[PDB]
Amino acid sequence: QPLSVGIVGGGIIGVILAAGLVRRGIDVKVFEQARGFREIGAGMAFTANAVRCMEMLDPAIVWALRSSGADHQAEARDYLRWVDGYHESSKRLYQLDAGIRGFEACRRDQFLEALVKVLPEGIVECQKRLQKIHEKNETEKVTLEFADGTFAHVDCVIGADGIRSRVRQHLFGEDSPYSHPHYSHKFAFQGLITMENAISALGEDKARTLNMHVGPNAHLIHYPVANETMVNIAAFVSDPEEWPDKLSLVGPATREEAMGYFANWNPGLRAVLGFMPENIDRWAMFDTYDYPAPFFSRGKICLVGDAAHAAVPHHGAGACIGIEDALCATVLLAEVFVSTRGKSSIVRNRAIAAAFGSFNAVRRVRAQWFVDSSRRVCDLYQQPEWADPQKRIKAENCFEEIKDRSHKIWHFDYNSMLQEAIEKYRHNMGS
Amino acid sequence: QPLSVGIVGGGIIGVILAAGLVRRGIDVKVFEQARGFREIGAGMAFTANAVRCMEMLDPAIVWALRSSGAVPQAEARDYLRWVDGYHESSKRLYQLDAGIRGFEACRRDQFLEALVKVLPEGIVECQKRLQKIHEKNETEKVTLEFADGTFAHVDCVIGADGIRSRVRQHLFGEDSPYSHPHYSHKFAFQGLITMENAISALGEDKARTLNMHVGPNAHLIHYPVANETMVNIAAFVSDPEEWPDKLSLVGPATREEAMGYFANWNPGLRAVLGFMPENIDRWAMFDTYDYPAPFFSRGKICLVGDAAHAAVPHHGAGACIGIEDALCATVLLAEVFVSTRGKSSIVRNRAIAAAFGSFNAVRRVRAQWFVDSSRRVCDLYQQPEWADPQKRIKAENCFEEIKDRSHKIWHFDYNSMLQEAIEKYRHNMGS
Ligand SMILES: Cc1cc2nc3c(=O)[nH]c(=O)nc-3n(C[C@H](O)[C@H](O)[C@H](O)COP(=O)(O)OP(=O)(O)OC[C@H]3O[C@@H](n4cnc5c(N)ncnc54)[C@H](O)[C@@H]3O)c2cc1C
Ligand SMILES: Cc1cc2nc3c(=O)[nH]c(=O)nc-3n(C[C@H](O)[C@H](O)[C@H](O)COP(=O)(O)OP(=O)(O)OC[C@H]3O[C@@H](n4cnc5c(N)ncnc54)[C@H](O)[C@@H]3O)c2cc1C
Ligand SMILES: [Cl-]
Ligand SMILES: [Cl-]
Repeated sequence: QPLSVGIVGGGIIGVILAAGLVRRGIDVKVFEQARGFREIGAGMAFTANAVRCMEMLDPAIVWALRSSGADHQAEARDYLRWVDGYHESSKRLYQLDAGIRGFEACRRDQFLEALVKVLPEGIVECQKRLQKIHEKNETEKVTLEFADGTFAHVDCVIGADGIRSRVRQHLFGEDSPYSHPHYSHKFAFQGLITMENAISALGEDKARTLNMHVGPNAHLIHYPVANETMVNIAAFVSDPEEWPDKLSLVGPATREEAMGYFANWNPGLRAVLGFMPENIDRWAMFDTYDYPAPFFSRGKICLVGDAAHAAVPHHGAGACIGIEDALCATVLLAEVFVSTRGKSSIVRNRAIAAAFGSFNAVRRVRAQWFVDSSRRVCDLYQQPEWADPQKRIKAENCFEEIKDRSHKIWHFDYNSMLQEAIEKYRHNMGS
Repeated sequence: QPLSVGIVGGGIIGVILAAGLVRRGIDVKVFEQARGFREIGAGMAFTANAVRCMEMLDPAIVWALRSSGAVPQAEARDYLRWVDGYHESSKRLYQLDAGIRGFEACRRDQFLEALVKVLPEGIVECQKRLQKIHEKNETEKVTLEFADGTFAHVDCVIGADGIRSRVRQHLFGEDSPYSHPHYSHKFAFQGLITMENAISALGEDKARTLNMHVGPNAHLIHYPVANETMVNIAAFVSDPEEWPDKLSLVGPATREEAMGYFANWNPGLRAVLGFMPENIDRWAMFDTYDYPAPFFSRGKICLVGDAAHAAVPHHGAGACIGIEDALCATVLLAEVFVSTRGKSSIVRNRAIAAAFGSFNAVRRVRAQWFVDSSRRVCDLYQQPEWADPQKRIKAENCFEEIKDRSHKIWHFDYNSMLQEAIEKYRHNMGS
């Protein structure tokens, strides 16, 4: 009597989770609203920790990540670097070693395509936009109603459907602010420049490495791309007014609008913004900071990834946090599956809820700390004090807070998470 | 071009290894001398620690195992029990709690079958009995010559070919005694009886549990099989004689032969043997104890499983040791593959040699410890002093050591082993 999971959302997280459930023999379907791939071209990076979590899910996920990424002498180490972006000094401020393969990078859309090829045929159903969830009794199945009029029936449901998750709206009600993300009152300009232009502006050292330029109420990050032939610029600025409601979270923008937010900043940084194309993009930064979930699960329904805890991206690890969710959910459902072989329907369904109950108990604190921490480190990158020449030593003490908060993300003990998860599941079963 | 690995031997360790390596993108071939009747219908059991290693090699390995056993209101803990076999007292002497699914049991032939279905097509080559190995410069492929006159060319070679390993003889020499196992001067009778007989003879509590009966110079172990409808008997006895040269290691025997080794034992136990069939098998027990490998590896050849370290089966975990081998070799070769990806053929082949070097450094002590330990616990099960009631405190005092040695096996820290093996690989490359 096999265990059927309906995953709503075929993004990175829903697909990584599907891979882990299917390699363990659980019947999975992924319902994806789109009709093919998306996020076509962007870089993403995973901590060495998240990569090990991927490997426990199915080692093939890690082959997929490396298939989708990028001479003699030694092996390179991975460094976060911060640079002073306001003053003319533009002095190197801090640096953090993450180690050999401390981060592993890939093209999102090509990683996700590699992932889908790892799953059996028939796992992913496209053009299934979940509209309504119907919950009957715990011993009965959960019905998913899609916008095309088809239904589907599954023993349990997982929301992997992103920052605007419909599973979240079902749990907390389509009219709750808890069901929607909200503006962080910051937005970002993104564009590319040639590697030649980046060296003029910054020097060769700075142009061929990831650097965050800090400053008052704004900050700018760049790193090389396309075999070091170009450099990506992402520049983050403060917005006082509400993000217009019903207004799209992307939209075109102009090089010169970017430049106006950095006019008082040092000259290498301004030359970089000027080297961008005339037309570039503006991305609002939303998250679940203001109305975080009261619970990641209830009954036979569970939230994972951005659906549970969308973050602003100032740690560059939001998916990693979702990869832990997917490990923890995959391990619990295998324990449900082995530990209820041959028991009655009543027993199998209370196991499912008991496990989801443990998932929430185990994940919600780290996940919702990470959402807070993302806003926090962004604050520290944009302190007004960076501009005060009397306060650039109070301001330069944030780097210990960044190291500790970084390390707390990178050195997650996922094995103790899995051990505590199994204990809480047994506990929750009167065992 | 991917790293290629020729595994000699399609037993449980060689096929587990292959699964772990292909799931990571390494191009594998398994060469098995046998036609494809494969394993015996006997049963084996795996510690929860070995099962976690299985998961990390490939989660479908554990699925192959749980689907290759039977199906078991609260959850059953796994206990090992020792009883006095030599007096009619039949007193329960000791008990080790191994926890929920502390062991996971299967049928060997059903597992190896499931495992091979997991593998991609085109991996296991049957009727390929290795005869010679031709090594050349580190930078060249290794040539495997088979008895059908055919050849194969692999970047590196693993010996998964068992207690009579041919890869072992190439390393140490056909006429070296390090190339061969040797007799442990004990052998086992094996056969089945009904649960009805077993209850009638031992009583229901013992008949339906695993118990070991200790006594002088022999011991007996029984456990339910075939979904508690029968009981398997394994009776071990001592043999002062040598085992005849090239006499086969299995042989037919009689319930009456086995009964005479236990004539002085307690009644219920002699009744168990009387209930066996009239014809039963006699299993000689050889190991690598007298002449243990001086090294598991050399150049681009590496031994694993029973080839490296076969043992007498008195911890019932010798294939667990092999799965650790398999995980360590798999994690190392995966590290060779990512870290030498776009480098010269010299670096890649040196990296293999450095990985096989690390394997030997981190595995040999624990596995040669285990071989010795297997003989040692048998000597404690078979103390002459079990016979003398005045020496009872001394005899029973043995179980602390059994506890220590069992916990050393079951609590293996495979995460530190792997980190140790990665550090040693990097040190061996010159870093
Ligand atoms: C600029 C930026 C840079 C980032 N860089 C990194 C990084 O380097 N490393 C890292 O770890 N994280 C990074 N993150 C965070 C990371 O991208 C996200 O955490 C990750 O995409 C979340 O995965 P997901 O599957 O939960 O959500 P999504 O990617 O949003 O997938 C949700 C899926 O569900 C579908 N869907 C939505 N609604 C429905 C519905 N009703 N019915 C059916 N399907 C539905 C959607 O089409 C989509 O396929 C970054 C984020 C941003 C914004
Ligand atoms: C009675 C008994 C009970 C046991 N119970 C347990 C248990 O409960 N739990 C546990 O973990 N372990 C147990 N063990 C130990 C376990 O069975 C062994 O450790 C394990 O079988 C070794 O696996 P392997 O793949 O290295 O060797 P093998 O299983 O011996 O496979 C070796 C393969 O290589 C093939 N081969 C040999 N030579 C060549 C050649 N030249 N060319 C090509 N192929 C070749 C062979 O035909 C064979 O298929 C038990 C052992 C015994 C005797
Ligand atoms: Cl992020
Ligand atoms: Cl054994």
